[PDB]
Amino acid sequence: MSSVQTAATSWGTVPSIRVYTANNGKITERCWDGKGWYTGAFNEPGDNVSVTSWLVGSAIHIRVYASTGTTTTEWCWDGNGWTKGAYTSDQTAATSWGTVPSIRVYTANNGKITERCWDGKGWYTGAFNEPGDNVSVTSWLVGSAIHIRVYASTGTTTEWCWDGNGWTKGAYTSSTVPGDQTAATSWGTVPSIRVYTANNGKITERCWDGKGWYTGAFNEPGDNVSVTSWLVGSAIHIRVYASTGTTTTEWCWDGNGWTKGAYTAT
Ligand SMILES: CO[C@@H]1O[C@@H](C)[C@@H](O)[C@@H](O)[C@@H]1O
Ligand SMILES: CO[C@@H]1O[C@@H](C)[C@@H](O)[C@@H](O)[C@@H]1O
Ligand SMILES: CO[C@@H]1O[C@@H](C)[C@@H](O)[C@@H](O)[C@@H]1O
Ligand SMILES: CO[C@@H]1O[C@@H](C)[C@@H](O)[C@@H](O)[C@@H]1O
Ligand SMILES: CO[C@@H]1O[C@@H](C)[C@@H](O)[C@@H](O)[C@@H]1O
Ligand SMILES: CO[C@@H]1O[C@@H](C)[C@@H](O)[C@@H](O)[C@@H]1O
Repeated sequence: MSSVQTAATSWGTVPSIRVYTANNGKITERCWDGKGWYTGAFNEPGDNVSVTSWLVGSAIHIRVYASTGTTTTEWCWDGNGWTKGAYTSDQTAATSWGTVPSIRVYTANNGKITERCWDGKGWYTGAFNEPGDNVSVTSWLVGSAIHIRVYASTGTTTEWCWDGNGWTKGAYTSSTVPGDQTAATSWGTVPSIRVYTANNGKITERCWDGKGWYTGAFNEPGDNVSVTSWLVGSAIHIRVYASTGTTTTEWCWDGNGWTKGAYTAT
């Protein structure tokens, strides 16, 4: 493959970060807990990976969706070892909210994106069905109400929007190429959204802050992209993991331009 494929999540304000990399059929994990990157416990087969996580109090819960073929296995971290989850259904994208939690997993397969849903009481097939060869997702809560944005790429990236009772076509536009791969993050209540697109070896960034999409400052090489972000008070921090070949570079936004991070594969 022209590059490894990554997925990233983060929690708290330290923060802790976990980056999962699929390389030649194996997924491994690099970890940050404030004091240097290190190799994590996670090791499972897969050509494709997505991740979501949530806190209950101080306890992290992580779900990693590892795909080989149309067989996607969910791996669970709930404080004591990676365990096999109940998910059944590929390129995937995952999001979660609340503390139950609710999870949504989107799978692009043979040009179609479909959705699997967990609301505490088993997996079911969701209402979402849209064309796409590649999918990314982000979501946010506004009080009790969930908002989901799915970025479906075919031939053009279309944004699909859930805001309480149905999927609607969003205002997102970009300049894309066939085969493009995206990653998305969001923060606050407006919200702000950032969508990163890898198009023929270049990653660019489209931005929403409440009143239209604009082209962001991020511009770095890569065939594959993942992203995570966290707030410290009102200040956003973003980490973008850009891969070309087996080289993954972390790019950092901490309020004052994009800078190179300490991330290594080691
Ligand atoms: C303490 O263990 C580390 O952190 C956990 C939350 C997991 O990411 C695990 O794979 C890693 O080795
Ligand atoms: C309690 O069940 C476990 O956690 C849920 C949040 C889901 O990830 C499910 O597939 C997994 O088996
Ligand atoms: C209530 O409907 C379910 O949850 C929503 C948040 C969406 O994920 C929808 O596609 C799904 O069927
Ligand atoms: C209000 O506008 C809708 O929600 C925003 C958060 C964006 O996702 C935008 O593209 C979409 O049309
Ligand atoms: C104000 O600048 C915009 O927002 C920042 C949080 C970054 O996403 C940057 O690339 C973008 O152009
Ligand atoms: C302070 O260190 C910077 O931020 C951390 C949260 C990590 O993303 C690290 O790789 C980066 O160099």
